[PDB]
Amino acid sequence: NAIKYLGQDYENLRARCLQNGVLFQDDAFPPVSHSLGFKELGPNSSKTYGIKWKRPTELLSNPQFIVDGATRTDICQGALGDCWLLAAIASLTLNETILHRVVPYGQSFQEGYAGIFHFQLWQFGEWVDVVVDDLLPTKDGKLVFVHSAQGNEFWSALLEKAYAKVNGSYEALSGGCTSEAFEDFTGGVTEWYDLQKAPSDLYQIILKALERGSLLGCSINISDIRDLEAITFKNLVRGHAYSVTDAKQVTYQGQRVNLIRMRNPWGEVEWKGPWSDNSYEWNKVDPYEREQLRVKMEDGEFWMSFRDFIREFTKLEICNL
Ligand SMILES: [Ca+2]
Ligand SMILES: [Ca+2]
Repeated sequence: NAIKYLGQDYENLRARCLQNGVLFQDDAFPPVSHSLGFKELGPNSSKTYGIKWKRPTELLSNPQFIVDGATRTDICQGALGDCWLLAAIASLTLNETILHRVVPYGQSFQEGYAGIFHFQLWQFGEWVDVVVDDLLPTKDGKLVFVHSAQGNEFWSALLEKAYAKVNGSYEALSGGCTSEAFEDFTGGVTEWYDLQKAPSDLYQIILKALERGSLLGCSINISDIRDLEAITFKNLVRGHAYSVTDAKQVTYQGQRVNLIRMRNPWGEVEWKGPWSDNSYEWNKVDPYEREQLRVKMEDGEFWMSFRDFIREFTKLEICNL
């Protein structure tokens, strides 16, 4: 159904490992120092001290590939600057067709387990099947890189590992563009919008894009490297990729106001201005709209008015199907 990346056939390798009663060891990505990195995640980096590569079966008694669906809450960034990738994975979960292309069925830690997992990505104008063993970087029994809000869920950790494999190391994923990951999941071309010169119908473009299941992301541009990952006063993170997850209207002070929802791939650190989780604006909207849209939780997800969105964020990335 897809091209076998590096000649590695999932079905055949899984069958050979299951029948012989052995766990898969990926010869294309060894569980070593080079696979972590060379500088930021190099052997001399403090972030790598004490890292041990362990399979999820060694971490807890009941490891699961997917728990309560493969959703955006399953994407919580670790000790790596791969927000671009993670923002893309979070956006990917909002479209069932794209999610089920990238993450194949029948993968688990119970029946059919052989220490091997696979994902499908778009590479060189075609879908490719990438395999990985389940040895993941851990420190004191906890995942160092991406993890789920659900402690025993490992799909997102394994997808990020597949990306690290394709790119050579986990560090090769530090610093990038959301656009590339969007393209790796759809085979489309991402369009950039300058929010300082935003077209008059941008909200309508966003609404139609989200309804079709397109992948959307946003960020605040930086001029220098020292202001990278810097926090704004209203708690937004600069030079950091966010996933745009919804766009809905609410009745506020007798008028229908345009709102937009985004998610920080850290799974925490949210906007604290108007329309934020604990903001007073929600008290003035009717009970139903309040209960359907607002979720008071430190989950990385929040709402902003479209007026504030275009004043704060500087770039919007939309990848259509
Ligand atoms: Ca989940
Ligand atoms: Ca929230």
